[PDB]
Amino acid sequence: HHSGLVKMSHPSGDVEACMVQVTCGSMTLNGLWLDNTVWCPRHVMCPADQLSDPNYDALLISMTNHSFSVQKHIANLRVVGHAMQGTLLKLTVDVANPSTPAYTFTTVKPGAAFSVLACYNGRPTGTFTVVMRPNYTIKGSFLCGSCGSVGYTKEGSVINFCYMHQMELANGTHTGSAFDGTMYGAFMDKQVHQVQLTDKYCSVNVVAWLYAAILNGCAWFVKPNRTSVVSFNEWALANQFTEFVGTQSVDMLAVKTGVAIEQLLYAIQQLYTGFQGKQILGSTMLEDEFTPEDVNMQIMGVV
Amino acid sequence: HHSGLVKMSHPSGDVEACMVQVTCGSMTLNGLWLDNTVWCPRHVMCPADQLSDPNYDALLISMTNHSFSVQKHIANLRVVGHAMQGTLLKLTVDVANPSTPAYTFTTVKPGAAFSVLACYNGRPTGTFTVVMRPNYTIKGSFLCGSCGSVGYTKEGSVINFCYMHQMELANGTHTGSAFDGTMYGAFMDKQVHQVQLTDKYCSVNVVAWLYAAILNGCAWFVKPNRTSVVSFNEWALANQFTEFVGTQSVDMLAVKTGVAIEQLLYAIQQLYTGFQGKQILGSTMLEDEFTPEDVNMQIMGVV
Repeated sequence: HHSGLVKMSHPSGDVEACMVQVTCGSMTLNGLWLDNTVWCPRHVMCPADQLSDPNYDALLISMTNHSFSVQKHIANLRVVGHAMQGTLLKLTVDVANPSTPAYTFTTVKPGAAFSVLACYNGRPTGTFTVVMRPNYTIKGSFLCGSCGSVGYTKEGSVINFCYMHQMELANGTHTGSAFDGTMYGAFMDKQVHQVQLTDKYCSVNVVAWLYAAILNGCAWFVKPNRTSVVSFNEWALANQFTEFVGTQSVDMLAVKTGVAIEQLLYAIQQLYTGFQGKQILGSTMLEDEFTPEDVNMQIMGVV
Repeated sequence: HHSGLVKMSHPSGDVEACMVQVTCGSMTLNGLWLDNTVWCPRHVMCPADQLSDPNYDALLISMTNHSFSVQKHIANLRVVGHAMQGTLLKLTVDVANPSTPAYTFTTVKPGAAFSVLACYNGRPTGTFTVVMRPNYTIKGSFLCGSCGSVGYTKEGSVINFCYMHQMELANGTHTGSAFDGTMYGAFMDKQVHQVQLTDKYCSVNVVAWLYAAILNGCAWFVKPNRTSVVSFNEWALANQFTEFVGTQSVDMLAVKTGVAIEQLLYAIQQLYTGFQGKQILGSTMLEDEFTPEDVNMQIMGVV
């Protein structure tokens, strides 16, 4: 039986119309064009043999407006101002993007899902959805030249930009910047080995998945036994789970299914030790890549 | 270690600009507007209490051009001709879609991947990628009002439309039409319980996944033992696997990794009996949702 759950992305058209190519010297990557501003990773300024431990403040001083070439592929956009904010550049260009959507900047939290538009040379090439991991990486799909690819969520017609791609870590995961220029997590935009926090199971998303299973008639793991949020969270800290924080979206799943959160918190504690040969929605391990919102939207049609 | 593999869709913007709402009586679903033609499922003609065993030929005769209301949401499009081709309608409208992309119609084969633009009331709402299963269903995410949602592949700038959504089967999977109006598989567009062929593991995609694992340093399952294609295919028929047919994309993975297809065919035969507590790219079961092309593109950057 298929759960009706897929990795679903927002339609990407609004964001495709904002993607540009930025070139500075022998470096080329993607930028995001909104109003009269082009956002891009600051390491576009950096020569290759300096990518490890660059001095970006000196690089910035060395640049003029004419150092930066911005091209749209579907136009040259003339740069008329340049600034550095954290790990991003803010380039001011003479033409406002006539396809600028309604947008905000936001910061995405661990366990939360967002859509990524993967781009190369200013050209959108694919889209996918990821969850921000508890160690502030994402399990994405990015190659050389993908920096400046953007992540976003959507509420209504409004695009909430939350991620600009910067780097691949040694374990194959990825990280980037928020649009205030901070990197997610404790990462720096330098090509040096960095410590990676350990990842954890996102407990709220495992709960959501267990509810999706119940909504598909799969409930063998539901017992009357219960674990308090407080008790579960103490356990979580000792077993590489995030602490659980309920939301209105989780509450809706509890109401529709008639199964209490605390019953599924107990179930997780038991399922963690093992599935004993049974499966849940085709899986023999806990799944934390689907959010309560995904389950409410894709299975129940609920906002 | 993360494989660098995600469920990747094409950017959807070209296709979003082709989506419309079609209404006929008290039925509303999505249509695809290309040139002067709007394609949509023929059951838009059907009243609710006739959805099981409708007589579409009579319904068609009963309709005039004015029976059909086509609306774009981002315009009313006046219908000036109507025809039925298999399980689709072809509506001719007075205005050619000025955003019509370069396109073809094609039929997608089992194991092959395509992108879906899920739409409601003519409004694109999400995108995801699926593989056509060996029993001509897809494991999608579709609700009431999603019919007329389209699937497609892309080569260059050319969009190859391959799927228009029609129905959900009892096991939660989905099926639809090709744009010649045939349903995939042996399904009919009637709301009656229908037999479903049994599904099978897509052997070529499991091979691709095993190569992805090797490309990520995970090769404990590779032995010098080998199984011929011919021998494997006899086995496959007895164990709910598709018969394996190699391609240039699989050959490229063999060359890059230095592991022969026949070594991985042997591995599959053994791994099918069990993983014995080991994992492959985080999984304890065979994965057939990634194609040789996905692996070549996402991991190696190869066309």
